[PDB]
Formats: sequence, C-alpha cells, structure tokens
Amino acid sequence: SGFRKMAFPSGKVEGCMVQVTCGTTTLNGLWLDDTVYCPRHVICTAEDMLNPNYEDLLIRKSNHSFLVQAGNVQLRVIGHSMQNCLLRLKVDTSNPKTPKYKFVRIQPGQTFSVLACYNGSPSGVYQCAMRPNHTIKGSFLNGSCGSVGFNIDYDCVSFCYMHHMELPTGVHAGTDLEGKFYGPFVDRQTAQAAGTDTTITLNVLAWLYAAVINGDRWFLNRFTTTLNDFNLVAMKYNYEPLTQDHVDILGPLSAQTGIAVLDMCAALKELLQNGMNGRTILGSTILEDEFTPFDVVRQCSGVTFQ
Amino acid sequence: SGFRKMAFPSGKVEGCMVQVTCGTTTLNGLWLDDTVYCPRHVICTAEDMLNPNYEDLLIRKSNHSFLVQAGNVQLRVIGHSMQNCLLRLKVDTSNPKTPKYKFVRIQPGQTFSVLACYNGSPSGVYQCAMRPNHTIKGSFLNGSCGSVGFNIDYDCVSFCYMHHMELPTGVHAGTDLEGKFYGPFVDRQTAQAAGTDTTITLNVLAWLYAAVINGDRWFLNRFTTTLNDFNLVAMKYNYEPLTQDHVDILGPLSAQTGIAVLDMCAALKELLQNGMNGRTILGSTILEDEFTPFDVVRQCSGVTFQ
Ligand SMILES: *[C@@H](CC(=O)OCC)[C@H](C[C@@H]1CCNC1=O)NC(=O)[C@H](Cc1ccccc1)NC(=O)OC(C)(C)C
Ligand SMILES: *[C@@H](CC(=O)OCC)[C@H](C[C@@H]1CCNC1=O)NC(=O)[C@H](Cc1ccccc1)NC(=O)OC(C)(C)C
Repeated sequence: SGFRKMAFPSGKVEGCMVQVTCGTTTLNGLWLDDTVYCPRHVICTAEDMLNPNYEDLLIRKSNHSFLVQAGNVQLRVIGHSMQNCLLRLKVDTSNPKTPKYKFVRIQPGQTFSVLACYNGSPSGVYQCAMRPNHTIKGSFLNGSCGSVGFNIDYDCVSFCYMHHMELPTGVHAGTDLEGKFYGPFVDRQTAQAAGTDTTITLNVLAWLYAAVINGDRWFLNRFTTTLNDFNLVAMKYNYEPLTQDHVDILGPLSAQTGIAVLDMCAALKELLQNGMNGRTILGSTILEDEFTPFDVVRQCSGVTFQ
Repeated sequence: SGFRKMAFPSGKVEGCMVQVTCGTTTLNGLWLDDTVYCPRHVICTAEDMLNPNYEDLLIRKSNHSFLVQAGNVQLRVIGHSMQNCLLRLKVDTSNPKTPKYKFVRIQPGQTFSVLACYNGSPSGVYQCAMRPNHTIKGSFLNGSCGSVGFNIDYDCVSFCYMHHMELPTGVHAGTDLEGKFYGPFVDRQTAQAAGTDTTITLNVLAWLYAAVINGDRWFLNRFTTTLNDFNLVAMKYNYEPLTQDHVDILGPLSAQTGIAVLDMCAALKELLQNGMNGRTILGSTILEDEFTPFDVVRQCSGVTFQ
C-alpha cells in the first residue's frame, strides 16, 4: 500500500553523465557510444545570449575548442556537428557503460524522471510531468544545463528531455534529444514566458482510480455524466477537455475497480463544485495531476482493496 | 529555482541488490563485499509468522538452504549468522560494485531515499522521512521486503533502513542495517499498530526558510514569540515542541534570509491559527514536514532571491 511520486532508478543514466567546457562555460553532457550530447548554448558568452548566431559561433570552433571530462578522464573530441539546439560531439572512446537506449519525444501530460546534475556529477532525482504549456516544474540551479529526463522500460532507457533554461515564473524549458524544444521557446534571451497552463484531466482521473485501488471510496457518488456535460464543467475550472481516447485509456483501471469512467467523471465534477470538505485523497488535500494511468498501473497493486 | 522532493541518485545502491530464496519465500538482499543482508523472516512460512522462534527455525538450515541470485549469476552461500532481525549470509564472491559505505541509524525527523525493489530488481526511488512514531509513509507491495533506505555524502553510501512490514494504517516499518527495528515493532504477527504521530516542527520551519530563499515572503508578520509561548500553540495543533537545539540548527538558514528563528516561529504560529487563506507556499496548500534543514541547504540556492 501507499502512493508516492516515484522516479525510475537512475544508475543506467548516471554512467552516461559527463562535463563539457567551452571557454569559461561549463555544463553537463550525455555520453552514449562514441557521442556526447549537450546544449549548444555551451558555445555562448553572456553577451552572446542577447543575439547569438549559432552557425556563426560554431564555425569559429575546432574539435579541440571542446573539453570533455568523464570522472577524472579527459575524452578527446574528434568531430562535432550541430543538431537543432544541441551539439553532437564525437569522441575517441565509446562509453563502456552505454545502456540499451532510444530517443523519444514525449507528449504533454506524460511523466518522466529527471536526473539533476552539476559539473557532470549527478546530485538528485525526481519525477516531473510535461505540462500542457510545454514546461516542467523542476528544481534546477546554475550549472544544471544538460541534465536529462528519461523513462525506463525493461532495461531500455528512453531519453526524452535535456534541460536548457528557466522562465520568469520559475518553471523550466528544454528539448528532446534531437535538440527540438518542447513548446515555442528558443535558446536566446527574449521576453518569452510560459503560456497559461491547464490541469491534466486524464491524470487526475487516473489518480482517483489509484485512490479506489488503495481502498478509499469517499468521493464517489450516485451520478453519471455525459462526456459533453463533463466538459462544460471542465472548462469552468481550467481542466483539459476529456476525449473518448482518454476514456478508452482508462479502460483497464475502470475494469480493475468496477467504476465506469463516466461515473468517475461525475465524481470529479462533484469534487470541483463542492471542494473536498476538509478531507484528503491518498494523503493529499488537492487534486493531483502528475500521475498518468501508466504510472498508476506501475505502482499500484493489480488487486483492488475492496 | 523550484523545490521538489528529491532522492539521491540510486546507481551505487542498484549494484548491491540481489534476490534471496529460502524454500518458497523470495525477497531482496543487500550485497556488500562478501556478505548479503536480508530480513530474517525469509526463513518463515505464513503459519510460522504467527509464533516464530528464529533461533529454532535457523538451526534447522544449512548454507545451501539459501540461494542467492545476482542478475543471472548464482552466488554460493558459505556461512550464515543471525544479527537481531537480519540474516548475514557469507558468499563465495566479493561484490565488485561495492561502494564506500557505512551503516547508520537515523533519528526521527530525518529523511532518506528508498530504492523499491522486487525479486532483486530495482523498480523505483523516492524520498521518505522517518516519522516521530518510527514508521515511514512508503509505497510497497508484496515482494518488497529487503528494499533499502540510504543517504549519500560525497561518494559514501550511508545505509539506514531495510524494509520488513506494513502496518494496518498502510504505513511501513523496518530496521537499520544492524537488524534493530525502528520503533517498538517486532517481526511476528501481532496486533501492533503505529502510535499516534506528530508533525515535525523543525522541518516545517526549514521549509518556510526554503520558501523565503526562493523569493516568497507572504506569510511573514511583524511579531516575535518566546520559545515557550510557541510551544503552547505547538501542543494544540499536534506539532513537536521546539527546542533550543532546533533553534541553533536553523542558524545558517536564518543568516541567509535575515529572518530570526523566533520571528519565523511567530509566522508559523499565525499560519496554524489562521490557515493559509487559500494561498500556497512553494506550490503547496498545506504545511510540509518532510524536508530537513540539511535538505533545504542541499537543494536551494546559497543566494536568497531578495
Ligand atoms: C544552465 C546554464 C547556466 O547555469 O548558466 C549560468 C552561467 C542554466 C540553468 C538555469 C539557471 C537557474 N535555473 C535554471 O534552470 N540555464 C540558463 O542559465 C539559461 C541560459 C539561457 C539564456 C537565455 C535563453 C536561453 C537560455 N538562462 C536562464 O535560464 O535565465 C534565468 C536563470 C536568468 C531566468
Ligand atoms: C515483504 C514480504 C512479502 O511480500 O510476503 C508476501 C508473501 C512484505 C512487504 C509488505 C507487503 C505489502 N506491503 C509491504 O510493505 N512484508 C510482509 O508481508 C509482512 C511480513 C510480516 C508479517 C508479520 C509480522 C512482520 C512481518 N507482513 C505484512 O506486512 O502484513 C500485511 C501486508 C498483511 C499488513
């Protein structure tokens, strides 16, 4: 029993973290096989960030403009290319600790583990959701650029995020491992701001299922709703509209608890309208939206506490 | 910026997890040098748990009564002893991935990372506090016994918890790595229940400091309090009494924010009495008590956002 924000074990990723230096700028990089990935802004000074031309900045560098350090060992750079907002540095050595891996672009609402790193040294690990507005509510200080986000399935690491910047509201933005930003953000100094965010309806519903599987039914009611009537309420409280696809995704959790999705929606509609009347759900006084249906199935018992 | 429940990177611990089988019972064990640690209840059947005599159960076993599997490799047991509520199994091979390590008994209020494991295979990682009542609010299913809790300082792993059981309220109990239980619990089937718990005052105060360092001052006030007057309020709301030692511990956070401890206490007293008036602190609508002053210094900037 219990329910916690749980990250994937971080060891396969720790063995891939290195330090990348260009001039006086140091950040983190990711070393797989004979390649090191890092944010391209490693080539900028502070004044560069105000109007950088990356093609122009990069052509001015040689292979030996870059130092890469893995633990106490210097790797020698033998090639370099830009790919969108990342650099791909080729090095003299293949990483002996390279795990089976893939590069994946995750979708808003999905979750992943972040390994916070400084000077190529991992310091901590926590679970984040990709928000509808394409930011994450992370925890990052100076030196954290190039920290990665990932999921693990079987023994394969699916890398999905590399960290690049902080926005004025204190939330975080970055790219996938092809160097393409999540959201409309750019790696240069502008007046960019996070767009208005929304609550992830599917996840809140998944988490209510988790609460039932764990033994709590206090918030259920005798009612049902149509998809359309639910959404009118959803719009008023700044929740994402629920779709038939979201309804089908919740199929297995529905089957395990014997609670129809539209009946769970009626329960959520009542919580939105009346509040929680001083009560908690899985330890929480608010409606949680950072666990997916996959996260709930991974963590909860396959047997409901009836 | 940001503030998250952050666990230590788990890799050094993943390389120490093995599977231990006795008869039809399988659980996790911890392999350091040439020794494997695991809960002694691995030697019981279900009916045994109702009245087990462990000395009597153990003398009936040989070295080869135990199988230990590390990945795909069988380790051969060449000796065994009981130590309080753990078994210490000696094996044919020293763990090549043994990190620098210590065994430490943590104190109530302190935090650690848990690596949830099943069949010797790590599945997830999250941060817990040792509660005043000597339980943790973990997340554990069948097969999780022998999962460990730990902290990391520099490159040394300080092991502090091994998991043994779940209590009727759904919280968790276990031992240090000498096999001594945290709390008055025993590894046999009784009517044992978690004692009444208390909120960890020092941690709530640390977390308010974290909120100031991160840039928020909304909950401060013009008042001060004496230690004794604070505690009268503390008792009414089921918070631990604050001591001069707790006041001295908060010295560095106080210095970094320019907020005297007793002034922060007056702020907390007002929050207890008036609630939060619909507002949040570091994203939270309630007062959080699972971050220590050490946790705040580790995660937050050393420079206050004034
Ligand atoms: C990674 C690199 C770094 O630390 O540079 C300092 C010498 C930075 C990580 C940031 C820092 C605090 N949290 C966090 O997530 N990223 C940055 O500093 C970016 C660089 C950048 C500037 C302009 C456009 C894109 C990227 N800057 C940044 O995040 O701005 C602040 C912190 C001022 C809001
Ligand atoms: C580890 C061993 C196990 O899974 O045995 C099942 C064949 C168990 C971990 C528990 C299970 C659910 N969550 C969790 O933390 N521990 C136990 O099953 C203990 C064994 C025990 C019994 C009596 C006294 C001490 C230890 N039993 C247990 O936790 O009881 C329940 C789950 C019924 C409350």
